[PDB]
Amino acid sequence: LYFQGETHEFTAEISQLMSLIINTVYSNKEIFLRELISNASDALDKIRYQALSDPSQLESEPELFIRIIPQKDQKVLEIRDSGIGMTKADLVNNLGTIAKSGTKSFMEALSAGADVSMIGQFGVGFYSLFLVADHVQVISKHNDDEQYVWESNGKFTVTLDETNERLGRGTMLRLFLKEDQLEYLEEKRIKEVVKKHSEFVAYPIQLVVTKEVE
Ligand SMILES: COc1ccc(CO/N=C2/C=C/C=C\[C@H]3O[C@@H]3C[C@@H](C)OC(=O)c3c(O)cc(O)cc3C2)cc1
Repeated sequence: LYFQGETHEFTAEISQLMSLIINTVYSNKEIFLRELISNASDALDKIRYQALSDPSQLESEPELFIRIIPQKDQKVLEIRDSGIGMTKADLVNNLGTIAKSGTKSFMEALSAGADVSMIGQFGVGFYSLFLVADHVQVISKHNDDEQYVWESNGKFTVTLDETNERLGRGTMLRLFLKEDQLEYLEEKRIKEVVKKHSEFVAYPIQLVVTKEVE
């Protein structure tokens, strides 16, 4: 169903090319944020749905939200949602994996100069993160599993989370931004991008800003 079956061994070189392709094809780099919000919206839909039959699934994190937390000190942009979350197996599948179907369609679409604006539907959207970031940490907690951290920059690694604060449920993406892409820690820019590709989202998109007072 996906490239290299599922397993990812001695294939760091591929991540560079996909990153190089996506960095060359997508000159408007703000679309990484649109894909994050779209991923988070889908995650919230799934837990809301399965909470209709079994409302006890919402007790881990009662509220359903998307939250963007720019960390100016650490040069990190954090995007958290309270969706269904990801087990260890789910993290390995969704993160860093390529689908032969999507890539073949993506590559072929590039050949004919066809509309590739919607990156998510080629199963390749993961590497849009590397448009703005040099490293990525994914913290996730699924009701049926413990909290795990997936991170790469590349070598993939899923580590049991024994340090970060506890998420009730859901996923947090920590983006270590490139030195030229720090514009995405600023409030104005974030609202600009969110306002663009977020009209149709049914969940609140919250922005946490720390400003000094005069
Ligand atoms: C910035 O661009 C990209 C980042 C990562 C990827 C590859 O990970 N793909 C994802 C798929 C999301 C689509 C539907 C989901 O409801 C299912 C729950 C679970 C499977 O998904 C998530 O928890 C989740 C999230 O809450 C939040 C996320 O940001 C991602 C993801 C994980 C692709 C693009």
